[PDB]
Amino acid sequence: NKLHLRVVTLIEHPFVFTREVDDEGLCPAGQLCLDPMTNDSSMLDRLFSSLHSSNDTVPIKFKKCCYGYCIDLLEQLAEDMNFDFDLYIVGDGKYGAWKNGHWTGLVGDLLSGTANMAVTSFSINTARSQVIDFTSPFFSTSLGILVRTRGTELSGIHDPKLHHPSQGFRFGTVRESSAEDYVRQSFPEMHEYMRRYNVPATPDGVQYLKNDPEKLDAFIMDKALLDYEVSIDADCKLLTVGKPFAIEGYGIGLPPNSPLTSNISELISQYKSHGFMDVLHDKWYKVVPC
Repeated sequence: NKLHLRVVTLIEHPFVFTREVDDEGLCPAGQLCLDPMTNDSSMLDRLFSSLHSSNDTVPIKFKKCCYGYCIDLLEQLAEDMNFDFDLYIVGDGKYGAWKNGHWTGLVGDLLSGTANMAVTSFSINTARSQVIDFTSPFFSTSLGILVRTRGTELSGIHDPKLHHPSQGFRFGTVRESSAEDYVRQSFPEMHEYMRRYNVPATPDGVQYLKNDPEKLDAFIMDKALLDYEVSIDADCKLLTVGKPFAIEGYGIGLPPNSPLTSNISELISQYKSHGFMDVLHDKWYKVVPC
């Protein structure tokens, strides 16, 4: 009667966060997940088998507690579709792209049968959709540009400051991000310019902007993520600038022609129409005074 799934995720605030497990090895207010840095389904199998057994030998460093907007969404889908799940963090930290004759990241794990579903801030695009299923989007956003107060001002992606940058203007994105993919296709000169300034992960871009003085002048990523960073910055020193560009949607990813896809899209429609997605938004995007 009750199905068991393995779900893969990717840490991206405020959709998915991790904190450490408690003294008991438990996750109050979170979901136990593993962070084993592997794309090997046989390794994941043996780790989860050990985790559920009377002889749990899983390295304690692999155990984390996942929480966030998408974890709340996953819990609701699990209730409504009557499944429980194992949760792990994608080993390479990537959403997925075609590299060296294969798909990386979440895409790769879906195609190889290593995960049943991918739940995070997963940007739907044509390339990925040719090989995996996406549900209807549970979140709609766009690209944006994060800057420092009294620093760089931009009208948006078509500002001359970005297209023929002043020498030494430092702007970048996370390598292999949705922003990188957009700029590569739309503005090849800008894509090459940014290579010098791109960073390994979202927290790096944010931290570099928060440095006094800043180590980066502008950071291009999904606005949903950047607005979250602005909302929590204690000093109100960050802001997003410019008009929205590169409309994006987040969907749940499944293997191609999955029998789950239509069921999840229907539930997402209901959650939207009956106010649940608004509840999650208000929960994770709190207004906190400067």
